[PDB]
Amino acid sequence: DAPHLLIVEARFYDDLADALLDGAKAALDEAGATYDVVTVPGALEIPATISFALDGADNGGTEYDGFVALGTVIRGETYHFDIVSNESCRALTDLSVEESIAIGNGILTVENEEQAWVHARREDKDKGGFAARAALTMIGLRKKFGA
Amino acid sequence: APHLLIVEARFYDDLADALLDGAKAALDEAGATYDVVTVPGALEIPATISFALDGADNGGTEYDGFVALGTVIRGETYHFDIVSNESCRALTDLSVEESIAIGNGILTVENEEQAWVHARREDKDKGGFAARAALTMIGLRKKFGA
Amino acid sequence: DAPHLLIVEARFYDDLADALLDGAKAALDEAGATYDVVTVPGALEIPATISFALDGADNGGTEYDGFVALGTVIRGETYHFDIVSNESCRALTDLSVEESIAIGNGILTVENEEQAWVHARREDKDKGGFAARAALTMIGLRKKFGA
Amino acid sequence: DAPHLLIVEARFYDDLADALLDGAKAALDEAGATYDVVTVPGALEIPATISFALDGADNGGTEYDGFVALGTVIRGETYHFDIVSNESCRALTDLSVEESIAIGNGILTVENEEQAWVHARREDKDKGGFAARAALTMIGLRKKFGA
Amino acid sequence: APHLLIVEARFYDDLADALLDGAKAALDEAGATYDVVTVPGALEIPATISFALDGADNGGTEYDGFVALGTVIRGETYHFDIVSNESCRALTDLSVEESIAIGNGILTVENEEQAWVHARREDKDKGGFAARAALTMIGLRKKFGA
Ligand SMILES: [Ca+2]
Ligand SMILES: [Ca+2]
Ligand SMILES: [Ca+2]
Ligand SMILES: [Ca+2]
Ligand SMILES: [Ca+2]
Repeated sequence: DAPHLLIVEARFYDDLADALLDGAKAALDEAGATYDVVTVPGALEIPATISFALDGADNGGTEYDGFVALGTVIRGETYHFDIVSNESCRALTDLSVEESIAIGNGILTVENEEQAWVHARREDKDKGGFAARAALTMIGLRKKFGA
Repeated sequence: APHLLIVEARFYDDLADALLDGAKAALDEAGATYDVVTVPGALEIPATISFALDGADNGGTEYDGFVALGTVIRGETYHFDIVSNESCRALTDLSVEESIAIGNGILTVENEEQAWVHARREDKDKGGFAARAALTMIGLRKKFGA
Repeated sequence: DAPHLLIVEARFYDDLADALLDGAKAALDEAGATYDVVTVPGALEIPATISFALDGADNGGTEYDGFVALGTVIRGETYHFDIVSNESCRALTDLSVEESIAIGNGILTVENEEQAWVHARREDKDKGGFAARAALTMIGLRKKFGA
Repeated sequence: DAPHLLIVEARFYDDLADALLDGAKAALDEAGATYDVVTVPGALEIPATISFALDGADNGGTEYDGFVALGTVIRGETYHFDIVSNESCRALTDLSVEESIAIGNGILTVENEEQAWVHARREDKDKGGFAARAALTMIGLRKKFGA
Repeated sequence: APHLLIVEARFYDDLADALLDGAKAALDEAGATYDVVTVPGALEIPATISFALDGADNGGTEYDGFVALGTVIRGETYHFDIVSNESCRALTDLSVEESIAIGNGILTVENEEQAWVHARREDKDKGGFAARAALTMIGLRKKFGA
C-alpha cells in the first residue's frame, strides 16, 4: 500500500552523496515509504537507470511507485559540468512525461564544494529531502489522477 | 463548457496566489470549469499533465485544456535558468506531442519585484493570459477537429 | 490542385502581425497558393496549433500542404523572450522533421520595435514573405520526394 | 551498386554554397558514389528535407544511402544565427539516431566571411568534402552492422 | 561475458589511442569483449550505436553495452560547444530511449593538455571510466532485468 520508491544516486563524492542519500531516506522514512537504492557513475546515467527499472518492472520485476534522483554537479574549471546539469535535468523531465512517472529531482547543481554541502545535509538545505518529498508529492498526484 | 486542469508550482505561496487568482478569474469569466493541483516546481508541471492524460485514458477526468503556473526568478544559484528552459521546453513539446491545449503561465522574471508586476491580475495578469491562452488553444483544437 | 497552406500567426503586436501576414500572404498569392489563417497568443503555441491541424486532417479535416509560422519576439526587459525564441524554433524544427511537413519559419526574434518593423514589412526585409517562400520551397521538395 | 546520396544544401551565400557543394560532389565522385542535390533556404530546413526523402522512399520513391547536409551560418548582426547553428545540428543529429541513417554534417558555423571560405573551399579546409566523406563513412558503418 | 561496442570519434589520433587504450584495458580487466568502430566526430556516435542496435535486429552482433569515446577541445570558435552539447544530449537520450547501457567517454576539455590528463589511463582514465560506466550500467540493466 505504501509507495515503494527507487532511489537512483549518482556519486563521485562519497561524503556528499551520503548526505543526499541520508536526506532523501530521511523524508522517505518519516513519510513511511519503502525504497531500494542503486548507484550509478554519474548524473547522466540516472535517466537510463530509471528506464532499466521500468523495463524490468514490465517483465514482472519490482513495480516502483516513484523515483528519486540524487547527484551532485559542481562547476569546476572544466566544461564537462554545465552539460551534465542541463542534460540530466532535461532527460529526467522528459522521462517523467514520456513514461508518466513520479520523479523527485535531487540532482543538485552547485558552484563550489561548499554549496554542495550546504544543499547536501538534511539539517541545512536538505535538497535530498525535498527530492523525496517532491517524489512523494508527485506520487500523490500520479495516484490522484489514477494515471 | 471546457473543463481545464490548472497545474501550479509554488514556492512563494504569495506570488502563486496572484497567478492562481488570475488563472481562475479568466476561466471563471469565460464560464470554464476546472480543477487545481499543486507541484513543488515548474519542472514537475509537464509530468503532472502527463498523469492527467494517462488517467483520462483510464476513466479519469477528461480535461479539455491545461494551465501551467509557476514563478522562476533568476537569483544567484544556477538552479533557475535550467528550470526555466526545460519547463517551457517540456510543456511546448508535450502540447505538440499530445496535441493538447496548454496555457503557459510559467513566469520567468529577474527579481521578486517583476514577479508581481506579472502575477497580480491587476498588472500584466500573466495567470489570466495563461488561462486565456488555454481557452484559445482549446477553441483552435476544436475548430480543427483534432 | 494549388498549394493550400495554414498560416499560424502569433499576434501580440497587432500592427507587426499584419505586416508579417501581409508579407506571407503576398508571397503565397504570387505563387498561386491558397491559405487559411488562425491566430494564437504566442510563438510557443504555433507548434501545437499545427499539430491540431494535422490531427484534424486525419479526421476528414482540412488537408494543408504546408504551414507558415509567423510571430514577433522582441527582446524586452524580461528574460522571458530568449526562451520563446529558442523553443519555438526548436519545436517547429522537430515538428517538421517528426511529421515530415513543409514549414516556413517566420517567427521573428528581434532586438526592438524598430527592427521588428524592418523585418516584418514586405517593403523591407519581408520575413513574412520569406517564410512563406520557404514553406513553398519545402512543399515543392515534399512533393518532389512524394512524401 | 555504388552509394547514392542526397545532398541537401541550405543556400543563401551562392558562392560559398557552390564551393561547399563542389567540395561535397568531388568527395562523392572520388569515392564513386552518386548523388542528387536539393536546395532549401536555411539550415533549419535541412532535417525536414531529409525527412521528406525518407518518407518518399517508403512511397516507392528514390532510396538514398546517406545524406550530406550543407550550409553556412556566419555570426552576423541578427540573433538568428546561434539558434540556427545549434538547432540544425541538434535536429540533424537527432534525425540520424531516430531514423538510423547516414548523415554527413557539413553545416558550417563560422565567425565571418573569411573563415567561411577557408572552410567551404575544397582547396582549403574542404568542409563540404569532409561532410560527404563523413556521410560515406556512416554509410559504411551502416552496411557493416547490416542495418 | 559482456560484449561491448566501442564507438570512437577520432581526430587527434594520439588522444583517441589513449581513450581507446583506457577503455579496452577496463573491459579486458572485467573480462568483457568488444568490437571497435571509428567515426569522424562525436556527433556521429549516437547514430553509430543506433546502427548497431538496428543491425542486431537483423541477426547482427548483439552488444550488451556501448562505450562512446571522443575528445572535443574548445578552441577559439564556438563550434565546439555545439558538438559537445548535442553529442552528450543525443547519447543520454539514446540510452533512455533504447534502455541500453552507454558509457559516455566523450571528453570536453578546454585545451589539449587537459585532454591528455583525461585521456591517459595513468591519469584520470576517462576512457577506462566510460568503459567501467558501461559495465556498471550493464550490471544494473541486468539487475532490473531490463
Ligand atoms: Ca535606429
Ligand atoms: Ca585574416
Ligand atoms: Ca534497418
Ligand atoms: Ca581492480
Ligand atoms: Ca539479434
